[PDB]
Amino acid sequence: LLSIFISTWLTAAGFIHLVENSGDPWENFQNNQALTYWECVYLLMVTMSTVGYGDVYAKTTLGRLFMVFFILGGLAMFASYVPEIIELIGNRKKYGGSYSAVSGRKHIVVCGHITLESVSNFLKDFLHKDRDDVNVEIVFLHNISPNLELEALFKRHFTQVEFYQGSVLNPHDLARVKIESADACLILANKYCADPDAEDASNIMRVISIKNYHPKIRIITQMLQYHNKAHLLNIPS
Amino acid sequence: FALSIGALVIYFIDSSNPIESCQNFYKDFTLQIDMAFNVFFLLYFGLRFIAANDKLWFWLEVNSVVDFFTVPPVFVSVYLNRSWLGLAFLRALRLIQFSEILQFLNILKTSNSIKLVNLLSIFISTWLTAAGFIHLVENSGDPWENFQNNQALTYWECVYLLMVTMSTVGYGDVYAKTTLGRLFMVFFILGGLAMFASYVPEIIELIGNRKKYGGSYSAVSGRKHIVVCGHITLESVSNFLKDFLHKDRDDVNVEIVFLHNISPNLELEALFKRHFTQVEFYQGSVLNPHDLARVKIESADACLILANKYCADPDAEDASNIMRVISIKNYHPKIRIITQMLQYHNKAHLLNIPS
Amino acid sequence: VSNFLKDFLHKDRDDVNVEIVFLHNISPNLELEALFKRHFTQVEFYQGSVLNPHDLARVKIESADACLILANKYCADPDAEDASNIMRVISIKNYHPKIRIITQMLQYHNKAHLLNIPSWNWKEGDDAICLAELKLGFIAQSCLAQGLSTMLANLFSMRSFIKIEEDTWQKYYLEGVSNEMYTEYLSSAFVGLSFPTVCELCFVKLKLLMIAIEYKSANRESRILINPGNHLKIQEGTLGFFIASDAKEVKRAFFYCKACHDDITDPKRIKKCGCNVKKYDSTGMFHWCAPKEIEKVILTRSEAAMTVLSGHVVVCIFGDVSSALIGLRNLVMPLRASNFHYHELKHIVFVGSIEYLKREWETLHNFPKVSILPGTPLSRADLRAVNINLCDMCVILSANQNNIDDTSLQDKECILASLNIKSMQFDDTTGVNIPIITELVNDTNVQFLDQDDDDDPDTELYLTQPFACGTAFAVSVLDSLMSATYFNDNILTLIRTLVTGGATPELEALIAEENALRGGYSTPQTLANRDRCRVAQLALLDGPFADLGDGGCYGDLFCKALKTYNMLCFGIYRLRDAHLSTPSQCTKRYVITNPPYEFELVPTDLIFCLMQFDS
Ligand SMILES: CC(C)CCC[C@@H](C)[C@H]1CC[C@H]2[C@@H]3CC=C4C[C@@H](O)CC[C@]4(C)[C@H]3CC[C@]12C
Ligand SMILES: CC(C)CCC[C@@H](C)[C@H]1CC[C@H]2[C@@H]3CC=C4C[C@@H](O)CC[C@]4(C)[C@H]3CC[C@]12C
Ligand SMILES: [K+]
Ligand SMILES: [K+]
Ligand SMILES: [K+]
Ligand SMILES: [K+]
Ligand SMILES: [K+]
Repeated sequence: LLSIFISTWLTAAGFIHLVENSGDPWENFQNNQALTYWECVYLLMVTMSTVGYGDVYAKTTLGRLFMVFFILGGLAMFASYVPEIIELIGNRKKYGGSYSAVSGRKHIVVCGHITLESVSNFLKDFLHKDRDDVNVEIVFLHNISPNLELEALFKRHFTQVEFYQGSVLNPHDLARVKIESADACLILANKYCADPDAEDASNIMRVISIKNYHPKIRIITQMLQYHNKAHLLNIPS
Repeated sequence: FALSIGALVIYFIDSSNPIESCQNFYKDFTLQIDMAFNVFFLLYFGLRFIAANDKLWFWLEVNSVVDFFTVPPVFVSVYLNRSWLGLAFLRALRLIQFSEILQFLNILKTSNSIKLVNLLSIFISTWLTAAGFIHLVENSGDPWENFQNNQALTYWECVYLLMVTMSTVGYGDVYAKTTLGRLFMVFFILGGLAMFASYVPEIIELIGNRKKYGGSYSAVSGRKHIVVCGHITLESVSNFLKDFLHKDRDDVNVEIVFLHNISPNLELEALFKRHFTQVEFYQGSVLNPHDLARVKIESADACLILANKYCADPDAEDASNIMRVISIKNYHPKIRIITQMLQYHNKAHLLNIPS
Repeated sequence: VSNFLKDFLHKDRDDVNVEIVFLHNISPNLELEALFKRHFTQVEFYQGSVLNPHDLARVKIESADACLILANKYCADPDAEDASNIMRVISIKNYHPKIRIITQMLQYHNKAHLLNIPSWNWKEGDDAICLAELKLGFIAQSCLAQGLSTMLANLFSMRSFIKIEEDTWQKYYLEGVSNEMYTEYLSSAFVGLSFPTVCELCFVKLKLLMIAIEYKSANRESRILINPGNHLKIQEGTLGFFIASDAKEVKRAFFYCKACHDDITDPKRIKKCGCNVKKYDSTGMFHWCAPKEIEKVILTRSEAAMTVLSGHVVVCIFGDVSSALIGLRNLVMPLRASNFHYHELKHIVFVGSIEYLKREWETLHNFPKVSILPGTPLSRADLRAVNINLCDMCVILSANQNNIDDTSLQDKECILASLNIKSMQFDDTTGVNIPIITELVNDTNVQFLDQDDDDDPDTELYLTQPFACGTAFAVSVLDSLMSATYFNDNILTLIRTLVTGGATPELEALIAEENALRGGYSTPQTLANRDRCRVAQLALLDGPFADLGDGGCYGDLFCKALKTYNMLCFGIYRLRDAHLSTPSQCTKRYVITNPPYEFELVPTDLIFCLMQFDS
């Protein structure tokens, strides 16, 4: 794209330079304008950005005709190439990247069923005004992008709460949120599910993944059914 | 329409003359030709008028009003033996019907091309008539100042001025100096911006939605290709490409062409872009022989059919894969096929195909 | 829409100045938009509902020539779709009672509701095309004589003629596809003459094949008579149905006069210058038996193996306990017509899920010889237990008319079933010679049923070997019938009276009243009503026409059959590899509709004919 833009710019400038310096053929070449090539490059750039200073312009009839056609063609080509410009701009990631480990600042990784109500209750109790000053940050990890209410809640606590899109079962995402240096991992559960046993198995598998990545981390999990917690004794870590 | 074009050319020639001058009708035959054109237009107007269901709505038709401002000036000119430039540029509006003429001549058939020709014709006609208005006003001068504000602008310089203005460039080398000229330029800027804003949706529609995975595979000489179809998702394609395109694998000049009627998502698009030098994708169905011809299945080395391992009914998936095999062998019976089968009892159906 | 526009806006169709306006409250997708843009000079679309009178006023329904209502063939509940279409008919007739309406009906029992609308005038052109009834009647008549469905479909569909110079079968076949069906008023010179005499005169002199007439009486309404015997005489102003290549030549039947046209033999020179036990049902037109429970017809595999079935019909069904009903009665009613003797009736064996068949047995338990083999059509054991190698016809039907992610995949079952039967081996030798009819949702799949073919993939439906041989039935041809119904309303009536087996409106009313077939004691009136004509095929190997079939002309056979046995021959079912000098083992045959007088015969030919009933 850059090469085609530069090439058409340079060739249009050269053509305008030739036409302007040559003069009108039917008037015995008495309409010549002493324009250098680079002044014509400057003229083309000023025209195609729709600025139009008017300090330099084409005076010959052929020069003006070709400037009109160049304006038409340039607008048409830009309109045609807009979709490629949008594609190259693309869709910027919003919740990518990795957590930055601030020295002297512990962080807690929160995962599981992350929605408005559970996060709101946990943040309401955790970040209390009467709570003693604790230098602990909270990092949420979840592979469903937050909605408007969750985004507003995160923006309200933007100085202490970060969010990232990823899966706990993926070790790359675990490395992204610096789980190897987290003080603790807190796993929330979906209290409103068709099958509590499936949710319990999913949470136990998340515990297995986290303890596989780093066996020394502290984990606090939510369990729905009582008989499912015995599975946690089957994990050696 | 041809006579309208001729009258427009007559106006173009006449614009290079003083805007009001005495002349003899019998001395120059160009004025006679214009008179014949105008009386033909009057006859056509009368023919339309005598066969009009509604008088008022026909009276407000753009053809009627453009004929109203053309032939009475030429009548007064031939009666007074003196010609004034007038509003002849309005004849350019007769170019709007140009697309319809082409249709009668059966030159245009598709609807999109007809709409494009209509849009180009309306743009050109309004450009030319606005330039004509500006030229007339600028050369005439202000009426209340005894026409002492005349600016010697040719018609084509006014066309250039309109083009430079409407692209929002504005060199300032040529501009309107009279009061009426500046007023008309302000109104023209307002109207042009409004019309462009109104016509943006049609511009987007004519640009349309460009196909992303259409077209046909190009057969590179000396380069075999393998056609892969079936259940194409991230995991199956990732595993197959991981084993097939191994770094330690011996150098093989084989390309891979995927054919699938569901467009890929972001992960598949990224995976295809990573292997863009050896992997191509196309949108289509194996059961459609046109899509089979698109991917050049008649010259493929082999066809590989992947199965959806994760389905409610394995027998339905097996039947679908067997039917895909039937379609491929119907198109080209000599191609080699490697398929994935879910259930063991379903593969006996493959013995029912003689190919 | 694609099928309807393909048949309606045919290039070979005569110039008609008719525009088409679609009204639908779902916006079209990209493919429909492209199709509309392709026909933008003749097709318009509007968003609205038929049930809204404002939308009806928008499309100028008060000045429309006709309203055509298409049905969703692929729905969970056919009865809901039928009720919706009937309500649309009610709305349209409420807005304008004088408009002509042609509607599509899914189930047969739902069309009686159309008689409850006072504005519904059947005599003025209002018609309902029942998809299930017509399709299963076509299949049943093809069971009686294979290839009849192809002949009928080519007889009312516009087909472009292609000239073939090489000696192939497509040449002989493409000759007949040109034929069409017309209706004309017989000339006053034909009054007082028997039907065979007029038919022979039309065939020899005017080169027209007259199939049926419309007989009027004071006691009853007008009734279509298919090839009546010599006892009947032509009355005044009787409509006749002709099969002809050109529409202009049909007028010769109306302008014929013996004074100045009998001397001339050339049809081109003809001008307009005149000069104790219940065995049948209440109406006596169908075989009837006392109702029996489903337990008395279910056969186990061993029990079906013990009995020997030969010359029977095997209906393989891909049913389900939740799938939509297909109305199997419309398949069994034509096969149980009263014009067949009891010993000529073909045993019917249904192979499929018993859960589906229990829902259909309520309308099938009054017919004499019907058996059930619970199982699946895809098992070779069940097909061997039912003697599939000795059946007269195998009919593969798919009840699972539910929508699938891919439209073509809807035919995944039946095709495999066909490919199973063609691959079986038998010993006293292969399944390729077993006659099979398969319904097909997609036309593009028709070439999947045959492998011994050289058809290129862009071959049209009517030129493929499975279609030309009658071994495949495509439902899309019914979508053409509606268009053929618009230009002529008698075509549908003739097709119904030729295909369904003779369902009189009195029987329609009785079935509407009771939703069942009622038996009745035999009376001379019913026994007289029994005498009709039936579709049959004849071989020239050892019949009375054996000598004439060895190189003779078709016209001599036609004249001799019509003069002697009152038999109406209207087509040749000809072995595909008959024009080749080298011998072949292929038993496939194709359809030649209405061959000319000078057409040559070969001993390996079958003749379509209309048999009279005799006792
Ligand atoms: C695709 C491209 C290359 C084709 C376009 C033709 C171009 C290159 C031609 C056509 C007419 C030509 C002009 C005609 C007359 C003259 C006068 C003389 O002093 C030479 C240069 C000049 C000013 C020419 C420059 C080049 C030119 C504009
Ligand atoms: C729909 C359109 C046609 C109607 C608009 C009216 C236009 C055509 C009228 C209204 C005012 C008029 C102007 C009024 C005064 C003069 C001064 C004199 O030298 C004649 C031309 C000129 C400059 C006129 C040109 C035509 C004009 C602009
Ligand atoms: K600008
Ligand atoms: K400017
Ligand atoms: K500017
Ligand atoms: K400026
Ligand atoms: K036909």
